[PDB]
Amino acid sequence: QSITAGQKVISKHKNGRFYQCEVVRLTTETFYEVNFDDGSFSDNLYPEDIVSQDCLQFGPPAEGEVVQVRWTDGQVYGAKFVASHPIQMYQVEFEDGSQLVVKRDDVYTLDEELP
Repeated sequence: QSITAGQKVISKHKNGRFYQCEVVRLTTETFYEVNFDDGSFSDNLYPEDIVSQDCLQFGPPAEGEVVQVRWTDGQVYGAKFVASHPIQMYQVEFEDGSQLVVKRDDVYTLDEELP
């Protein structure tokens, strides 16, 4: 059930197909959740996407605090900080040398059926 570093596993390569790969490191990804001024919700912002303050250096903003965020479209939107949640993830390396940082549910042991 538990996946550890150095373990050979099976996961989807960037080309979309499953291949054996090796977990080279267990990382911790911190995602920010915010409510945009129009009411829409985002649950996967990175600390760096907050452009109204420097979260990478001083931590997440306070609950409900007003912030500006740089969205995936390169634009800046006003919003309110909701919460922060660190997620344990897996950095995997395939035979060709490419790597990906994936979630637990995207990793499989050699003995289990796919998908």
